Amino acid sequence: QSITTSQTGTNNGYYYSFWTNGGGEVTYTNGDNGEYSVTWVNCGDFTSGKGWNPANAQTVTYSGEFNTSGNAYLAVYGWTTDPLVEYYILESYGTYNPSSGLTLLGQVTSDGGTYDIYSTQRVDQPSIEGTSTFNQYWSVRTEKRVGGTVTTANHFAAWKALGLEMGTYNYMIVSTEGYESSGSSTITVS
Repeated sequence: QSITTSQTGTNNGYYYSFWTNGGGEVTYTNGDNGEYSVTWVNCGDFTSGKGWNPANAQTVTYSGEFNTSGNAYLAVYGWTTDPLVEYYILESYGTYNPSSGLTLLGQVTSDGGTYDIYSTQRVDQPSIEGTSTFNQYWSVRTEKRVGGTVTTANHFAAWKALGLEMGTYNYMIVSTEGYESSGSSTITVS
Protein backbone atom coordinates (compact mmCIF):
# COMPACT_ATOMS: atom_id res chain seq x y z
CA GLN A 1 0.00 0.00 0.00
CA SER A 2 1.21 3.58 0.88
CA ILE A 3 5.05 3.83 0.91
CA THR A 4 7.65 6.31 2.20
CA THR A 5 11.02 5.05 0.81
CA SER A 6 12.14 4.77 -2.76
CA GLN A 7 10.66 1.87 -4.77
CA THR A 8 10.00 0.92 -8.40
CA GLY A 9 8.03 -1.92 -9.93
CA THR A 10 4.84 -2.56 -11.87
CA ASN A 11 1.34 -1.95 -10.88
CA ASN A 12 -1.81 -2.69 -12.82
CA GLY A 13 0.05 -2.78 -16.12
CA TYR A 14 2.06 0.35 -15.38
CA TYR A 15 5.70 0.86 -14.48
CA TYR A 16 5.91 3.02 -11.42
CA SER A 17 8.90 4.77 -9.83
CA PHE A 18 8.88 6.45 -6.44
CA TRP A 19 12.25 8.06 -5.54
CA THR A 20 12.94 10.19 -2.46
CA ASN A 21 16.17 11.40 -0.96
CA GLY A 22 14.57 11.05 2.48
CA GLY A 23 13.70 14.61 3.50
CA GLY A 24 10.38 15.48 5.16
CA GLU A 25 7.50 13.03 4.90
CA VAL A 26 6.55 11.96 1.40
CA THR A 27 3.82 9.36 1.01
CA TYR A 28 3.28 7.54 -2.33
CA THR A 29 0.26 5.28 -3.10
CA ASN A 30 -0.40 3.30 -6.31
CA GLY A 31 -4.08 3.39 -7.29
CA ASP A 32 -5.97 1.28 -9.90
CA ASN A 33 -4.98 1.21 -13.57
CA GLY A 34 -2.56 4.13 -14.20
CA GLU A 35 -3.45 6.10 -11.08
CA TYR A 36 -1.09 7.21 -8.35
CA SER A 37 -1.26 9.74 -5.48
CA VAL A 38 1.51 11.44 -3.60
CA THR A 39 1.44 13.89 -0.70
CA TRP A 40 4.38 15.68 0.77
CA VAL A 41 5.17 18.16 3.43
CA ASN A 42 8.49 19.92 3.77
CA CYS A 43 10.13 17.42 1.36
CA GLY A 44 13.80 17.28 0.27
CA ASP A 45 13.66 16.10 -3.36
CA PHE A 46 11.50 13.29 -4.76
CA THR A 47 9.97 12.07 -8.05
CA SER A 48 7.03 9.75 -8.44
CA GLY A 49 4.68 8.52 -11.12
CA LYS A 50 3.37 5.79 -13.43
CA GLY A 51 4.18 5.13 -17.03
CA TRP A 52 6.15 2.62 -19.00
CA ASN A 53 9.61 1.04 -18.99
CA PRO A 54 11.17 0.88 -21.47
CA ALA A 55 9.03 3.63 -22.92
CA ASN A 56 8.06 4.04 -26.54
CA ALA A 57 7.17 7.73 -26.95
CA GLN A 58 3.57 7.11 -25.87
CA THR A 59 0.91 9.74 -26.54
CA VAL A 60 0.06 10.07 -22.91
CA THR A 61 -3.32 11.24 -21.62
CA TYR A 62 -3.48 12.19 -17.99
CA SER A 63 -5.90 13.87 -15.63
CA GLY A 64 -6.08 14.77 -12.00
CA GLU A 65 -5.06 17.39 -9.42
CA PHE A 66 -1.60 18.82 -8.50
CA ASN A 67 -1.09 21.50 -5.81
CA THR A 68 1.87 22.93 -3.98
CA SER A 69 2.73 25.91 -1.80
CA GLY A 70 6.26 25.87 -3.13
CA ASN A 71 8.62 24.29 -5.64
CA ALA A 72 7.04 21.28 -7.41
CA TYR A 73 6.76 19.96 -11.03
CA LEU A 74 4.16 18.05 -12.96
CA ALA A 75 5.82 16.66 -16.06
CA VAL A 76 6.08 13.80 -18.46
CA TYR A 77 9.46 12.73 -17.17
CA GLY A 78 11.97 10.04 -18.27
CA TRP A 79 15.40 8.98 -19.38
CA THR A 80 17.34 7.75 -22.37
CA THR A 81 20.63 5.84 -22.34
CA ASP A 82 23.49 5.90 -24.87
CA PRO A 83 23.56 8.77 -24.55
CA LEU A 84 22.21 9.21 -21.00
CA VAL A 85 19.58 12.02 -20.91
CA GLU A 86 17.06 13.06 -18.35
CA TYR A 87 14.05 14.90 -19.84
CA TYR A 88 10.92 16.80 -18.76
CA ILE A 89 7.82 17.88 -20.69
CA LEU A 90 6.72 20.22 -17.91
CA GLU A 91 2.94 20.70 -17.87
CA SER A 92 2.68 22.58 -14.59
CA TYR A 93 4.90 23.70 -11.67
CA GLY A 94 4.60 25.84 -8.48
CA THR A 95 6.70 28.78 -7.34
CA TYR A 96 9.86 28.01 -9.35
CA ASN A 97 10.29 27.87 -13.16
CA PRO A 98 13.11 25.20 -13.52
CA SER A 99 14.11 26.57 -16.91
CA SER A 100 15.44 29.66 -15.05
CA GLY A 101 19.04 30.23 -16.17
CA LEU A 102 18.96 27.18 -18.56
CA THR A 103 19.89 27.48 -22.22
CA LEU A 104 16.85 28.36 -24.37
CA LEU A 105 16.88 26.69 -27.79
CA GLY A 106 13.45 27.27 -29.25
CA GLN A 107 9.78 26.56 -29.10
CA VAL A 108 7.54 23.64 -30.09
CA THR A 109 3.81 23.48 -30.58
CA SER A 110 2.01 20.37 -29.48
CA ASP A 111 -1.37 19.22 -28.09
CA GLY A 112 -2.93 22.69 -28.28
CA GLY A 113 -0.02 24.30 -26.40
CA THR A 114 3.29 26.04 -26.80
CA TYR A 115 6.42 24.91 -25.05
CA ASP A 116 9.74 26.56 -24.72
CA ILE A 117 12.71 24.21 -25.10
CA TYR A 118 15.78 24.28 -22.83
CA SER A 119 18.91 22.14 -22.27
CA THR A 120 21.43 22.04 -19.36
CA GLN A 121 24.18 19.62 -18.22
CA ARG A 122 23.94 17.66 -15.02
CA VAL A 123 27.47 16.82 -13.97
CA ASP A 124 28.30 13.99 -11.50
CA GLN A 125 24.73 13.82 -10.34
CA PRO A 126 22.40 10.98 -9.24
CA SER A 127 20.92 9.07 -12.19
CA ILE A 128 19.31 5.88 -13.20
CA GLU A 129 22.93 4.73 -13.84
CA GLY A 130 24.30 5.86 -10.48
CA THR A 131 26.40 9.01 -10.30
CA SER A 132 26.83 10.24 -13.81
CA THR A 133 26.98 13.16 -16.21
CA PHE A 134 24.13 13.69 -18.63
CA ASN A 135 22.07 16.36 -20.39
CA GLN A 136 18.73 17.39 -19.09
CA TYR A 137 16.07 18.59 -21.59
CA TRP A 138 12.94 20.56 -20.94
CA SER A 139 9.78 21.48 -22.83
CA VAL A 140 8.13 23.97 -20.55
CA ARG A 141 4.49 24.73 -21.35
CA THR A 142 4.06 28.53 -21.64
CA GLU A 143 0.80 28.24 -19.61
CA LYS A 144 0.39 25.83 -16.73
CA ARG A 145 -2.11 23.01 -17.02
CA VAL A 146 -3.02 19.84 -15.14
CA GLY A 147 -4.56 17.32 -17.51
CA GLY A 148 -4.68 16.75 -21.24
CA THR A 149 -2.83 14.82 -23.86
CA VAL A 150 0.91 14.91 -24.27
CA THR A 151 2.17 13.58 -27.61
CA THR A 152 5.75 12.94 -26.36
CA ALA A 153 6.88 12.00 -29.83
CA ASN A 154 6.41 15.64 -30.94
CA HIS A 155 8.71 16.86 -28.13
CA PHE A 156 11.33 14.28 -28.82
CA ALA A 157 11.19 15.13 -32.51
CA ALA A 158 11.47 18.91 -31.91
CA TRP A 159 14.44 18.35 -29.46
CA LYS A 160 16.36 16.34 -32.02
CA ALA A 161 15.37 18.70 -34.86
CA LEU A 162 16.89 21.54 -32.85
CA GLY A 163 20.13 19.59 -32.41
CA LEU A 164 19.76 17.75 -29.09
CA GLU A 165 20.99 14.15 -28.93
CA MET A 166 18.64 11.54 -27.54
CA GLY A 167 19.38 7.89 -26.74
CA THR A 168 17.30 4.69 -26.36
CA TYR A 169 14.19 5.16 -24.15
CA ASN A 170 14.37 4.01 -20.59
CA TYR A 171 11.41 4.68 -18.31
CA MET A 172 8.91 7.46 -19.03
CA ILE A 173 6.35 8.43 -16.40
CA VAL A 174 3.86 11.23 -15.52
CA SER A 175 5.87 12.53 -12.61
CA THR A 176 5.11 14.59 -9.64
CA GLU A 177 8.39 16.03 -8.32
CA GLY A 178 8.79 18.20 -5.19
CA TYR A 179 11.66 20.26 -3.94
CA GLU A 180 11.76 21.83 -0.41
CA SER A 181 8.05 22.10 -0.57
CA SER A 182 4.69 20.67 0.59
CA GLY A 183 1.77 19.69 -1.58
CA SER A 184 -0.18 16.83 -3.10
CA SER A 185 -1.08 15.31 -6.47
CA THR A 186 -3.33 12.54 -7.68
CA ILE A 187 -2.83 11.67 -11.27
CA THR A 188 -4.29 9.03 -13.64
CA VAL A 189 -2.05 8.18 -16.57
CA SER A 190 -3.27 6.37 -19.67
